[PDB]
Amino acid sequence: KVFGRCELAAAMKRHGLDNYRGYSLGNWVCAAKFESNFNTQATNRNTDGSTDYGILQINSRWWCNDGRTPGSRNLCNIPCSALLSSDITASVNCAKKIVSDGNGMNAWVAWRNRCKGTDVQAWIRGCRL
Ligand SMILES: [Cl-]
Ligand SMILES: [Cl-]
Ligand code: NA
Repeated sequence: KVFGRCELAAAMKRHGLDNYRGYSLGNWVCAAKFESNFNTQATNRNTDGSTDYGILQINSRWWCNDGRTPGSRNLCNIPCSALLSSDITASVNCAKKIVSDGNGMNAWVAWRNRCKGTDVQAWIRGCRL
């Protein structure tokens, strides 16, 4: 599923991401835009052989099982395929764990490089939230 901007903002808000660990909704929307372009089916193979899955490009090294990332963990206790669903519940539940891991949203390199310090509120401009 390719979400609309305000559509994804509303889903993230409903799932309690708005100001989760002090990160405003625009941070989460910006992160999803540059990780997946709002596409739930996005996948990216990393150099280390792990894969990034779903709207927030959650990685198989620590967070989900794809059965092909040797020495990996499954800390969100989900198949990585669950992160590709049109329903973002699993992606959000797992992102809440990731962002609690101690580095906040710096865990998303695309958030650090493209969202951090910017006018993230622009990402929810115009939305009926
Ligand atoms: Cl957009
Ligand atoms: Cl594990
Ligand atoms: Na894994």
